[PDB]
Amino acid sequence: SEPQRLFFAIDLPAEIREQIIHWRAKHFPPEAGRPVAADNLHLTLAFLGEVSAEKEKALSLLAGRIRQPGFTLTLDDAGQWLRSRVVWLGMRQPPRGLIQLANMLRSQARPFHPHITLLRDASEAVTIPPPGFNWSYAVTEFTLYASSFARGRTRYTPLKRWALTQ
Repeated sequence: SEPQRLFFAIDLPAEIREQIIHWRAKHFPPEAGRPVAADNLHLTLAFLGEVSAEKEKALSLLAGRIRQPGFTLTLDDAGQWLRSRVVWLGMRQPPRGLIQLANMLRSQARPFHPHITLLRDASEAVTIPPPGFNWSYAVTEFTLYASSFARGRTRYTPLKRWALTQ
C-alpha cells in the first residue's frame, strides 16, 4: 500500500504544551522564526522517511518488541541551531531510558540529540532565555506518526502507540 512519511516520537502533556507556547510568545517575536503549533510539539526518537506499508509493518512489529521502563523528562534547557535554523527545548542530562529507546528505534530500521523544536526557519541568532519553571513529566508511551501537509499546515496522524513499562 501507499508509502507514508513516518516517525516515532514522545508527546507532551497538554498543560505543558500550553505553558510552552505562552512562554514562547513571551520571549520570541513572530520575526524570530516560524512557530510550531501547540499540537505539533513533540520529541522525535527516530525519523524514518517515506515508508512502504510493507516496511511500516516490520517497524511496527519490532517497536512492539521493545521492553523499556518509563522515565521522567524535565525540560531544563533551550538553545538554537543556526545550521538547522531551529530554536529548541531540551534536557541537559536526558535519562538513559530515552537514549536507549531512541537508539533501539534507530537500529531496528549524526548522533541522537533529543530536542523539541519550537521555531522553524530561525535563520537569525536570537537570545535564548531558560525554559519556564517545572516542565517535568512522566513518559508512559511512544507513538508512530505519519506527517502530511493539509490546508498549508503540517499535520501529524498517530498510527500506533506502545506503552513503556513502569
